[PDB]
Amino acid sequence: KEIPEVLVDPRSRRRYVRGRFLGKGGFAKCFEISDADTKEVFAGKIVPKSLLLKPHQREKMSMEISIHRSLAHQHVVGFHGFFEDNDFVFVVLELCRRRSLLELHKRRKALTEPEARYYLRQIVLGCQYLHRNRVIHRDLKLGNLFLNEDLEVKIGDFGLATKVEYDGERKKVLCGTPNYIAPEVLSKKGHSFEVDVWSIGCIMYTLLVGKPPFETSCLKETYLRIKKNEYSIPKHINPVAASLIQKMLQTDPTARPTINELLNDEFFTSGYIPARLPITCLTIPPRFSIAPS
Ligand SMILES: C=C[C@@]1(F)CN(C2CCCC2)c2nc(Nc3ccc(C(=O)NN4CCN(C)CC4)cc3OC)ncc2N(C)C1=O
Ligand SMILES: [Zn+2]
Repeated sequence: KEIPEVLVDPRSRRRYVRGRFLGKGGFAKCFEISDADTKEVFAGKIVPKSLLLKPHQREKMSMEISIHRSLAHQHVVGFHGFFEDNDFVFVVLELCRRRSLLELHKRRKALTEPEARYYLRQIVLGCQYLHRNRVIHRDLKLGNLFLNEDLEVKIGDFGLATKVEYDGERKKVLCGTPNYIAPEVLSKKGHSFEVDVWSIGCIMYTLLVGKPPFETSCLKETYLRIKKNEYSIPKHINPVAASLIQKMLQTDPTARPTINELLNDEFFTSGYIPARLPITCLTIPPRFSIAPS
């Protein structure tokens, strides 16, 4: 059951030449795809219906599209359309040519504090937007924070995202395995937006420390630690940073900052936030000199 060389959308009359394989995110296989008219290049997410035999699995795809199609923001992955044939579902997404913060972290490990500020601010801005529109992402991790050509963060993968339908709603269920799973999810006693503030907490730790907050050999031993709040921040981490991590990584959901509180935190306001990063920042730690030589 092989994927077409050209992807034709009969409704919009659009044709996409299937370009080079990018990798296999989940059930989906991802390719650079180019529109035949505009020549505009996109990221195609192609999932075979043979893996969507069950309504439950079909419904998760549908919801992902439902949620992601309704979003437009600078730090959210552009959703440009979807369509299907008898064998596949095709989703046309914003190509993010510098991959994700995961690939950056693999190369650089711990970032400089300004780099963290730069990225975390964009992670927070997109996540503020989701929350404003009642969307919880629920799997914010380095692999889901994509980078465009200018190293701007674009929040992607809405396969666990859920829409809050009514004020004060606690989601009882999360069908999936998020990377930075909040303790209220692991305890299985309800959760809302504060789940995303947890993950951002873990992302900040990881960006600054160079490894995740609760990491172990065993995945269940890690879950043990998240419940128990078993983690510690190295001494070389600056107090203002370490304070904000501690605020975000509280077992109590109600005790964490809201998404609209974060950028007013001392970490952002009393520290240097680059306007932009150079592409060398993918490879080499930037020093942020005041002038060249
Ligand atoms: C459908 C898009 C996708 F679903 C998935 N991702 C990634 C996650 C893993 C699969 C693609 C996106 N990626 C990309 N771009 C790229 C991913 C991987 C490689 C790249 O260099 N790939 N290499 C990996 C090593 N291989 C041996 C060669 C290909 C190169 C990329 O851009 C040129 N843009 C957007 C997305 N988004 C937002 C999505 O939602
Ligand atoms: Zn399920």
